[PDB]
Amino acid sequence: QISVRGLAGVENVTELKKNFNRHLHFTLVKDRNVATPRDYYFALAHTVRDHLVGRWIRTQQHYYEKDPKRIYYLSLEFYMGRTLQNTMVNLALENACDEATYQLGLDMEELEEIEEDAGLGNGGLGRLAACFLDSMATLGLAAYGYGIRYEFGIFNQKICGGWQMEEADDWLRYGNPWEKARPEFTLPVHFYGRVEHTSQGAKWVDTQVVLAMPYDTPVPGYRNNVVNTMRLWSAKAPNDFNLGYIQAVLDRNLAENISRVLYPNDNFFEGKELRLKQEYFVVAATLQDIIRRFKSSTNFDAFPDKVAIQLNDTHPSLAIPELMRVLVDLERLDWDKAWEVTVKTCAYTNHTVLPEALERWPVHLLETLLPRHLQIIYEINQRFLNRVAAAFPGDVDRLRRMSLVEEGAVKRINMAHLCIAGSHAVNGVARIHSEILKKTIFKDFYELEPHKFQNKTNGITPRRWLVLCNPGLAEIIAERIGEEYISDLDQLRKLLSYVDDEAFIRDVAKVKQENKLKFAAYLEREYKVHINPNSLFDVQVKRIHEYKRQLLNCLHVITLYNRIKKEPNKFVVPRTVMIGGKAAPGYHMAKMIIKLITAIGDVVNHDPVVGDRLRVIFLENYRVSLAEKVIPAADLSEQISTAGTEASGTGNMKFMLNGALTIGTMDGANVEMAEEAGEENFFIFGMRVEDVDRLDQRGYNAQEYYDRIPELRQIIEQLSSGFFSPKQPDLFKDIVNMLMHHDRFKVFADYEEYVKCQERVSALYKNPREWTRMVIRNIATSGKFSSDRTIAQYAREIWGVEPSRQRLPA
Amino acid sequence: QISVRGLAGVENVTELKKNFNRHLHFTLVKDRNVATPRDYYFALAHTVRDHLVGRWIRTQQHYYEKDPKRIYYLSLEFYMGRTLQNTMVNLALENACDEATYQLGLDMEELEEIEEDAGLGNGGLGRLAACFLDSMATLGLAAYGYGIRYEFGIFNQKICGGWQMEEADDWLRYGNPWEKARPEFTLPVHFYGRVEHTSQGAKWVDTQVVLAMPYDTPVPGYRNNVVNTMRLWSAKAPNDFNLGYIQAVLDRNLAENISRVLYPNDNFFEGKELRLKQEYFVVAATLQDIIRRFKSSTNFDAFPDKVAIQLNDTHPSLAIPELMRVLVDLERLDWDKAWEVTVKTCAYTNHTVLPEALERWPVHLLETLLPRHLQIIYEINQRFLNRVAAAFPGDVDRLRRMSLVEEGAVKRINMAHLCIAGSHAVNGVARIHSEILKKTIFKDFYELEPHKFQNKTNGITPRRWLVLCNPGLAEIIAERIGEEYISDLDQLRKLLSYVDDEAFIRDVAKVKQENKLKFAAYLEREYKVHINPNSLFDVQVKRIHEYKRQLLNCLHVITLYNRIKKEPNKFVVPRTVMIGGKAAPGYHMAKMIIKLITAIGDVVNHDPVVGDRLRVIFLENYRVSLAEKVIPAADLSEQISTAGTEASGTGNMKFMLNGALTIGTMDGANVEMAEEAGEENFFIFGMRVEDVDRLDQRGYNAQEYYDRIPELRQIIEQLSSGFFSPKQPDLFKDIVNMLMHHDRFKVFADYEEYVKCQERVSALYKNPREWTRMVIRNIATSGKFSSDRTIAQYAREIWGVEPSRQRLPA
Ligand SMILES: OC[C@H]1O[C@@H](c2nnc(-c3ccccc3)[nH]2)[C@H](O)[C@@H](O)[C@@H]1O
Ligand SMILES: OC[C@H]1O[C@@H](c2nnc(-c3ccccc3)[nH]2)[C@H](O)[C@@H](O)[C@@H]1O
Ligand SMILES: *Cc1c(COP(=O)(O)O)cnc(C)c1O
Ligand SMILES: *Cc1c(COP(=O)(O)O)cnc(C)c1O
Repeated sequence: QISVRGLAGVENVTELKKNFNRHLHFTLVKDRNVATPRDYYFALAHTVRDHLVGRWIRTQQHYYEKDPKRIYYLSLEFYMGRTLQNTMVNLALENACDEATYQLGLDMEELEEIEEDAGLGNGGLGRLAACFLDSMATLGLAAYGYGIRYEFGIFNQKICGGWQMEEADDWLRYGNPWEKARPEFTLPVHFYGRVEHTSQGAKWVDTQVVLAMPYDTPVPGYRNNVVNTMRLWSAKAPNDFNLGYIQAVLDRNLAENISRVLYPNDNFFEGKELRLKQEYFVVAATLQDIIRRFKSSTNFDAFPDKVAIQLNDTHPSLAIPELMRVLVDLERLDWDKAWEVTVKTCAYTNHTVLPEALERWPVHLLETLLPRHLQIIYEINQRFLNRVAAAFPGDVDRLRRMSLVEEGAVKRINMAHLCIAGSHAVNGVARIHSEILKKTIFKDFYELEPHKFQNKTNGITPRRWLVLCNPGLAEIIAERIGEEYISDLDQLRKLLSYVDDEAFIRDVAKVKQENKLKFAAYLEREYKVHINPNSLFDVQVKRIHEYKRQLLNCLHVITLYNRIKKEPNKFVVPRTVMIGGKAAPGYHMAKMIIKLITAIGDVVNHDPVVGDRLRVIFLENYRVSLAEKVIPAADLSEQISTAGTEASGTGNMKFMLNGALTIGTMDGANVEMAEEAGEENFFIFGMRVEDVDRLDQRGYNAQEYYDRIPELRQIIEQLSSGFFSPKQPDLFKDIVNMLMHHDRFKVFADYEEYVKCQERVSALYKNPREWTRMVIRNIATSGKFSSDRTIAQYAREIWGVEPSRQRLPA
Repeated sequence: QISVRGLAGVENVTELKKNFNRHLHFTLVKDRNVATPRDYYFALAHTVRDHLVGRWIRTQQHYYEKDPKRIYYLSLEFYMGRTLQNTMVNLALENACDEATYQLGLDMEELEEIEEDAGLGNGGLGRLAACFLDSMATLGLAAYGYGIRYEFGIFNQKICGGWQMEEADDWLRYGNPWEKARPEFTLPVHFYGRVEHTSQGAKWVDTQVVLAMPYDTPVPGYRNNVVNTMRLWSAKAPNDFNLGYIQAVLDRNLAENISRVLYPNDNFFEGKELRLKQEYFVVAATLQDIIRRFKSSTNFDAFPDKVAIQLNDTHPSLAIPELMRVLVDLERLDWDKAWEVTVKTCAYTNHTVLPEALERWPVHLLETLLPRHLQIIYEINQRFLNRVAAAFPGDVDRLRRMSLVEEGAVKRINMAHLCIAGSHAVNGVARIHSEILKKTIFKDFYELEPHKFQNKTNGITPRRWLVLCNPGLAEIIAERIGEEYISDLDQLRKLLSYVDDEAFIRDVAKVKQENKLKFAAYLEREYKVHINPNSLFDVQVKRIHEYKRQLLNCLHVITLYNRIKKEPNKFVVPRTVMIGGKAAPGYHMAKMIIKLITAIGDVVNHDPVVGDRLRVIFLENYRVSLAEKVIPAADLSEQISTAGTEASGTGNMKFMLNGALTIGTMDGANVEMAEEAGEENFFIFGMRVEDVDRLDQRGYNAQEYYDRIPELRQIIEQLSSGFFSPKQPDLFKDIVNMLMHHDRFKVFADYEEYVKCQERVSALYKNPREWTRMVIRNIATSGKFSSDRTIAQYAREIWGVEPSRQRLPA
C-alpha cells in the first residue's frame, strides 16, 4: 500500500506464506479449523522472528571477530512495548507481511493488537532505555542492554467507580516468542555472609547463593542488518537450596522473588530490601558477564579501552563497588589501579532532582546484605574526602556536604555521590536540567571536578514514534523529501520550504483528521465512549504526579465548564480533554487526582447545556501501545510541570513529531523545543525557574491567589462544597487542603497565565490554515530530538566510539 | 546397523540432516562453532518432534470425526522417563536418526544421555501409568492421561558419607521440548467457601479460585501412526489474586504451590492439606474438560456410553463426588440419575493393602477445603448404608465396618470405601492381590456386590522394556521369529523350540555378557567403581521399604562374607551384589537401611581376603533411565517381599523379559510368572500367604530364630557390636531392635530358606549352558506380562471398547 512500508515481492510474499503455515502446524500444533486470532498472531511472530536470527548470529560473530569497544547500558527498566511491528519496520518487511497475511485471509493490524506490551518500566526512564537500544543498533554500536526479566511488569490499571484498581500484568502467560532462554550461561550471585580478612586480603564468605539465568532478546537496527542483544536476568534457586523436604522445595520462592515484580514507582525512592536485592542482582550477574567477554579476547589496563558501562540513574550504582570488589578481592589488583580502571569505565546519568526520588540507602541494610560492599564504599568515601580536604583546606562544611555517608537519625549512603566519585562523566538529560545540577544539588562536585559534567539532551526513536505509529504522516513527508529522514531526522528541516504549499498544508491536516477519526472509533469499540472528532483533542498523558500538575489541567477544565454555564449561548471552540496515566499504588494524592478527573467527567459529560462542546475523558491503562494510538491523534500537548521539576520529558518530543502544538512551561526539554521551533510557534506560559526561586524566597502563599482571582475561588468552593461529589461532599478535602496550605508545586501561581494561554490556543484553532502552518514549523524543527542524535553524542563525548551507518551483509 | 531399528533411506537421512541444521539455527539460535552436546540433543529432539505433530493433529481430528468412547486415565503420577529414543522406536526412525547424526559427526547415544527423565512418579504405580499410556496408543484406544505437571518431580538422590541426601529435580531448567502449553484452555478450580441452600438446590460460594493451565504431551503408538495425549495441569493465580501491592503479587505463590512438587512417598499416606489440594485440583480441571468434550458432540443418559474414567488408586477418588456435584448442582439432574451415570462411568484400581498406605482423610480438612463435597459424601454414605441394612438386616457391625465415615479420635473418610460404592468395577493388580481383596479388607463389599470385583494383572511395555533398552536381545530374537512379537508378546513362546539350539544358547549368553560389560564400563566412567564382569550380577532395585525386605538381602550378603572369612581358600561363585532405590525423605528406617548397605560395602569391598569374589554396590539415584541400563545387565532378580505385601510388582517382569532368573517369594505377580515359566525354572522360597497368617495367629517371635540359627546370631552380634560401624558402635541399634522385637515383615522367618535357595542359584550359575537354557524358558513365557494384554482386558471387561491394531494413515 504505502511507500515507506517496503517492497511486497512475489518471492518474499510466497516464502512468508509457507513459513507462516509451517509455524502454525509444527510450532503451534494447530490446524486452520481450530486456530484463533492469537494462534495467527504467534504464527506471524515466529515467521518474522526467523528473519532476525540469521542477522543476530552474524552480528554477534562480527563483534567477536573485530573486537570493538563494547557498550553496556545498565538499567532496572526497559519499557519495550510491542515487538512485532517494530521488527517488521526495521527489517523492511511490513508490506510483504501485510500482503502475505491478506492473501491468507487475515487482517495483520488485528493480529498486531493481540501482542502484549513488554511493560518492564514505569514511564519515561524505562522508555528512554528502549529508545536508546533502538538507536544504538541503528548506529552500529556494539551495545548490550542489561536488566531484569520481571515476571510481572507495570500493573494493568482498571478504573472502578472512578478509582484506580491494580491488576497483575501477567505478560508471559501466553509465552514470549521474542526471547531466547540461555540457561547454559547461568551465573551465581551472592548475598548476606560476612567478611574475613586473611594474610592475603578480604574474603566474602558464608553467603547465600541465588542463580541468575539470562534471557536474550534481539534488538534490530533500522535496515542495516545489525541485531544487538538485550540480556535480562531471571532469579533461580540452586538445587540444594534449603537442602522438612516439601517445605524446603516450596521455600525456593524466597530466592526467586527477586525477579518477580517491577517496583511501580515513578520518580520516588522506596527503601525496601527486595529492591536493593534487585539492584545488586542485575549488577553482579552483568559484571561477571562483562568480565568473561573481556577475558575471552591478566591486563586490566586495557579494560576501559574495551568496556564502557552506562548507569541509568543510581539504580545500578552498586556496579562501582562491585567492580572494585572483583578487581581487588578476586583479581588482586592494588586499590589505586582498580579505582583508575573503574572510574574510566563507568559513567552516570542523572534523571531527577526531586529529593524524594534520590536513593539514600540505610547503612544497616547494606551492612546485613552486602557487608563487603559497605567496607568498599567506606574506603572510597575516605579517599574521596581526602581529595576534597586537599583542594578546599579547612572547609569542613564542604566535607560533610560531599560525604557519601549521610549522618542523622539513621546513617545512609548517598548513591548519587557514590556515582559522581566513581564515574568519569556525569550528565543530565536536558540543558536546563544539566545546569541545575551544576548550580544546586551537585554544585560542590562540579567545583571539585568541572570536567566530569556534561549535558545529553534526551530524544525518542523516530522509527517507533513516527513511522510505526503514524504511517500516514511518514508517507506524505517521504513523498516530498524521500526516506532518508527516518535515520537522519534533521532532514525534516527541508519541510520548512513547504510551509506555504497549499497541497502539503491540506495533506498534513487530512492525516491528523484521519488519526482523530481512527482514535475516536477506537474509543467507542473498546470503551463505549462517544466523542466529537471535530473538537480540539487536548491531551495530557504521563504518569500521575503532583509535579506534573494534572491538577492545573483540572482547574482549567472546570474554568471552561463554569464559563459555559455562565454564558451557555456564547460560542466556544469545542474540546475533548483527555488525561491518562497510572498512579503508583501507594501514592495517595495521585490516586485522589485520578478520582477528581473522573468526577469532573461525571458532571461535565452529562450536562445537557454543555452538549458536545466539552468532554473530559480519563484514558484507562496508559502504556506504550496506547501512546502509539493517542499521540498521532492529538492537537494539543500538555507539558505543564512546575519549572525545574521535569528533568527532560520525552512525551513532549513524541507529540511534536506527530503534529500537535505544545502548551507548556519552560521546563526540561520544552526549553530546547521552543528554541528549535521558535517561541512564536509554541504556547509558553508561567514561571521560569528564576521566578519559582523568587517565590520560595518570599514564601509561597496560596491564599493570596484565592483572594484575588474570583474564578479560582469559585472552583475551590465547588470542590470543598461537594459540587463534584454530591454523595460525599468532603471527598476532595485532602486536595483542597494541599492546594491551599502545602502545595510544593505552586499550582495557583501559574493558573492565570495558563488560562490566558489556553485562550490563545482556542483562537488559533479557529483558523485551520494557520494552526496547520504552525504545526508544520514544529514537525520541521523536531530533528534534534531523535535519540540517534543523543546516542551519537554519548558515543563521541562519553564512550569514545564512533557511530557508523554502514550495513552489515544480509 | 540392526534390523528392528528400522530403515535408513537416503531421502529420509537427507531430510533429517537439513531439519536438524534448521532447528540448530532458527530454533536454538546457535552456530556449529558454539554448539554444545546439549544444543545437539535439542536440535535432534525438535527434529523428531516435528514427525509427531502431523500424526498428533490427525489422530485428534479422527477422534472428533468418529466420536468413539473416550477413556480417561486419572493419576497423580506418570513416571515417563526419557522421551527421545521412545519416540524414534515408535515412529521407526531410530536407524535413520543414527545415520543422519553419524553423518553430521555426532554420536546419537551420547546425545540421548543428555535428556532429563520426566520423573513425575515415585516408582511402580507411576511407571504403570506410563506403560499403560504406551499400550493404549499402540492398541488404538481414544485415551487421555490426566495428571499434574509438577515443577519438581521425584528428588535426585546423592549419597554422602553413606547417607541419602535429597536434591530438587529441576527437570524443566533447560526446557521440555515434548510439551505444548495450552493457556487458551485454562480452567478455574474452586477451594474453601461455603454452601448456600436455595429454593433451587445448593450453591457453593465465596470460593478462592486457582486456575488450571494445561500442557499436552504426545503419546505415540507403536508404528500405527496413533498419537494420543497426556494432559498435565499447572496451577496459576488469577490476575486479581489478593488484588500492599508488592506483597499481593508475591503471594501468588500460595496458589501456584499446588503444582510445585511431587509428594515423594511410595506406599505411604501423608495426610497433608497441600496433597488434598493436588488431588482435587487434578480432578476438578479434568472433569470440566471431559464434560466440555462430551457436550461438543442435555442428555447425560449417554454419558457412560461415551466416557470411561479409570481411577489410579484412591488419589483421584474425589472424581466421584465432583461428578455428582456437577450433575446435581450445575446440570440439575436428580440424585438417582446422577448416581447411575457416575457409577457406570467410574472404575477403581487398588494397588496396595498396606494399612499405612490407605487414604483416610480427616473430616475437618474436607469440611474446610471442600464443604460441598463433604455433604455429598455424607449423602452417598447414607444411601449406601441403607442398601447394606436391607441386604443384611440387623448386622450392625457390618454397617460400621462398611461406612465411608470412620468414627474415632478424629472422624475420617475412607476413600477406598467411597471408590467401591461409586464404581461399577474394582480391580486388583495381580491374581493373588485380587483374591486378598475379596478375602480380607474388601470382604464385606464383595459379599454385597460380587460382580464388581475383578483382577487385571499388571504388565510392562515391551517397547521401552525390551526393544529400547536391550536392542541386542530384541535383534537375536527377531532373527528367528520376526518382528511381530514387539506388539504381540505371546509370540515369544515360539522361542521354546530354540531351547536346545546351540547357536541361540550362545547368542543369548553373548548378549548378556555384552550388557554386563557395557554396564561395568558405565560404573567406572560415571562413578569410579571397579567390578568383575564375570561375576553373577545379583540385583535388587526398587524403592527402599521394610516390606520389600532389602534387609533380608543384606543378611544374605553378610552370610556370604562370613562364610568366606571362615574358609577363605574355598571356591565360591563370585557375585556382584547391587542394591538401589530411593527412601522417602521422612522414612527414618528406610534411610537407615541405605546406610547399612553402604556400610557393609565399606567392609566387604576393602577386605583383601575377599578379593573380587564379593562386591556390594549401592546404585545411586535409581530411576527409569538407570533401570534401562541395569536391568539388561542382571543375572539374578531379587523379588523378596513378604508374601501378601507386594500387590503385583513390575520390576519383576522387566527382569524376566531381559534374561535374568528370579529369586522370589510367592507374592504379587511372582506367582503368575512362576506359573507361566514353570516352577522348576524359578527360584521360589519362603512362606506363602497362608504360612504368614499361621505365624501371626501363633505370634511371631524373632528371638526363636536367633536362638536356633548360629549364622543369624553371629550377624546380629556383628551389627550390635559395631563391626560395621567402628566409630559409632551403636549406629544400627534401631535396626537390630526392629528385627528382634517389632518386625512386621518377618525377615528372620524366611532367612534359612532364602540362604538355601541362594546356594541353588550359585550351583546353576556354575553350569553356563543350563543357566542359559533356564533363561530362555523365562524369556519365552514372559508374553503374558505385556501391558498390551493388560490394557486389552481393561478395554473389554471394564471400559466396553474393542482394541484395534489398524494403522491410521500417515
Ligand atoms: O530521562 C528520562 C526521564 O526520566 C524521568 C525519571 N527520572 N527519575 C525517574 C525514576 C526515579 C525512580 C524510580 C523510577 C523512575 N524517572 C524524568 O522524570 C523525566 O523528566 C525524563 O524525561
Ligand atoms: O500396581 C502398580 C504398583 O503399585 C505399587 C503401589 N501401591 N500403592 C502405591 C502408592 C501408594 C501411595 C502413594 C504412592 C504410591 N504404589 C505396588 O506397591 C506395586 O506392587 C505395584 O506393582
Ligand atoms: C514517553 C512515555 C512516557 C514519558 O512521558 P513524559 O510525558 O515525558 O512523562 C511515559 N509513559 C509512556 C507509556 C510513554 O510512551
Ligand atoms: C519398574 C520400576 C519400579 C517398580 O519396581 P518394583 O520392583 O515393582 O517395585 C520402580 N522404579 C522404577 C524407576 C522402575 O522402572
